[PDB]
Amino acid sequence: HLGKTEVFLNRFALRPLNPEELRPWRLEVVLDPPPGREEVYPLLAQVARRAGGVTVRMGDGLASWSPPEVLVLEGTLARMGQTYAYRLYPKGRRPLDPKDPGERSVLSALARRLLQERLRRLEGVWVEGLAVYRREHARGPGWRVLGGAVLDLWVSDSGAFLLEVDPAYRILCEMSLEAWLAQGHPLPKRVRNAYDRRTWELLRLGEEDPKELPLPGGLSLLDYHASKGRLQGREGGRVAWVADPKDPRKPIPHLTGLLVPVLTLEDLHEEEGSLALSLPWEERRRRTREIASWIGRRLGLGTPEAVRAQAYRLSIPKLMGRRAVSKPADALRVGFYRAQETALALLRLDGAQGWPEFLRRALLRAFGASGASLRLHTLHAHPSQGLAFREALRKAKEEGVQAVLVLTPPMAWEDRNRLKALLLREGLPSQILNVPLREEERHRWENALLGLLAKAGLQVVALSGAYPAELAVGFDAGGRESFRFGGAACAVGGDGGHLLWTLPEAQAGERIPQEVVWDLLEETLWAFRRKAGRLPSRVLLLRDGRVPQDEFALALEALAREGIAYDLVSVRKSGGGRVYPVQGRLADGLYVPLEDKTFLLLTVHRDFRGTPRPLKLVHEAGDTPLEALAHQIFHLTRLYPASGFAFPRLPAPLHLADRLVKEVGRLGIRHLKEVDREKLFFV
DNA sequence: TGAGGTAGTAGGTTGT
DNA sequence: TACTACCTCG
DNA sequence: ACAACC
Ligand SMILES: Cc1cn([C@H]2C[C@H](O)[C@@H](COP(=O)(O)O)O2)c(=O)[nH]c1=O
Ligand SMILES: [Mg+2]
Ligand SMILES: [Mg+2]
Repeated sequence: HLGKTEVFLNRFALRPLNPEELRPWRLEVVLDPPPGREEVYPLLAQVARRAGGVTVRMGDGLASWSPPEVLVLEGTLARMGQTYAYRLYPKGRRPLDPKDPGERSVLSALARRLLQERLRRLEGVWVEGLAVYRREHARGPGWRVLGGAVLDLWVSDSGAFLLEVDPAYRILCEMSLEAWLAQGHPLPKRVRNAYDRRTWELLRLGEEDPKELPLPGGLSLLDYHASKGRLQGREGGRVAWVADPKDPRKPIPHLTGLLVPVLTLEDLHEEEGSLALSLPWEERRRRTREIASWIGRRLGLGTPEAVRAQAYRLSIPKLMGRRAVSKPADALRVGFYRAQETALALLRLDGAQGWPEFLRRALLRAFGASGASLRLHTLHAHPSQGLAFREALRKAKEEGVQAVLVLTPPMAWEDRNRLKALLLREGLPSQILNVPLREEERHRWENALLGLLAKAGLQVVALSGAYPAELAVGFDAGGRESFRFGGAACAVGGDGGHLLWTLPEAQAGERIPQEVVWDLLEETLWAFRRKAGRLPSRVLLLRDGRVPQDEFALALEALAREGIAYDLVSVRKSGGGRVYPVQGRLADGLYVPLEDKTFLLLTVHRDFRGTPRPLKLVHEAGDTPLEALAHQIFHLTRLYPASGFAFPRLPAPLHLADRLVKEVGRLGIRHLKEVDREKLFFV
């Protein structure tokens, strides 16, 4: 490292727990009927809530900061239709030691419920769970935006309250769908009932009368809702054709008077105005302090003391094209890290002629600097020819074309997806560049160029340094359906001079089956074997999010058997809180060790962006020092080739894995058979 | 579809 | 998880 | 149901 510094977390030390709070009441829970296996925990949480006071689940029972006599000790629960009778039996009170982890966990849950409960009786603040919104940040015709904070409250091992505070905004609609449309506002993309929290997707807006509309049951829309007594205080307006978010293939009648639009930033782009909800970190730190003080004051918890942590500045990563670069885009001028002779094709959908002179010039320039030969083909064919177009594609692929650039006006989602999938089935990855295009838009088309090159299989940049792991692979799950795709991507070589993806697998949920984890890993090992002519001495395993229990067990045992060292790191995009400099400036490359095997990592930060959200990492397995892992992950973040001016927050293999399973989730996996693993089709 | 993150808005999974 | 808006271009 | 993540 090149310097240890000091930072604030967005945490605050408050008053010590009083001697009553350290000795909570213990209660035994008795349910009739006794719940089933899968009901016990939700029922325990529910009874902890029905009890009242400040009580939480403790093991099979309850812990409370309220004595039992001021609790609702007897009552009834409803759960999925079934009714349960409950009674709570006082079992004395037992001291909890903050020095001990589990007991501290109980004290912390109690603290959280404390925060919730005291927030509940504030006036007149908009409270939503653990969020509190005081000020009004912005208003408008039928809409307003509130400003406040998301909060949390737990217990330190020294026995004091720790308050986490992070400024937050909240968008609220005040008028119904009918009233909303009565202001010249366009149709919102989403909407919810007024009687419950269920939401819909708003499509058309029919003109059929609600008192003469055949509802799948006999009665009409209008008196169907009137029977439920929904439009008594309300008033049904027009007919709105909504659709289920999980079943959009079945339009449904509804009443504009019984709907309330759910407002997003693209429902307020009309007003434009300003609505910048990102905060400069100085302002966010200020708001954090102010809010922390307010909360500590109104809740009788004392004056906040901003907590401090020792941070370490990490070595600057050394990015390489043919020469050293500061950004991946500079490889276009200097040359790529590695380049074979390549053949790119051009597909024009704007009816215009061949290659734009400046794109051609830039490509020739970059390949000249790389000392590699270039072939610019032009696709003289159009998708509206039908299968003949596919024939054209096949001929292009046979002549050595590796990827094609598609110049087109903005395409609709479906047409974009369909075109890319089609090109994929003929083994051709595609880069789209939108066709109102001027040479002055160099960021857009240099990035398009970079993506194009990554898709042809080139490595535009690489890292220079000594790293513990010679192979780094990321795992993620993606897809917007009942099922998901679990996928892996990798950087092979200490330099990261080879980026590969592997064929994903369909899976029920977020957890990736052990066999699948291993198989993807074996594919990446095989990539390494094929490039280096040996097995890697050490691999860095990067999981997006939490690592489900034993998910990597089989793969880790397999690695052990082959004599390959490993590190498993959980990389969490949220839950890391915030970090602020005690000193002057806030820079990235920041490494903040907290617990053992778990640390924070500020990978990316631009001042014109808001406040950075540091990654939270847990070293789940392996014996590599935290500092080395942080070092390599931080540098790997700089290895991504398809973003020429801004580095991703995630290490390249995870970013890649993510875009891979996202794209497979969109297009489907059926198109990927003839696409080379070296070609990053999904960037 | 230019890319990135920070913001927001919906939704989900894992697991006690 | 995945969407859009904002702003700018290590 | 809630948790700490996606
Ligand atoms: C009763 C009924 C309602 N609906 C639609 C119209 C209602 O506005 C919408 C919402 O009803 P709900 O929220 O009470 O479940 O369901 C049908 O499509 N068919 C039916 O048979
Ligand atoms: Mg994920
Ligand atoms: Mg792309």
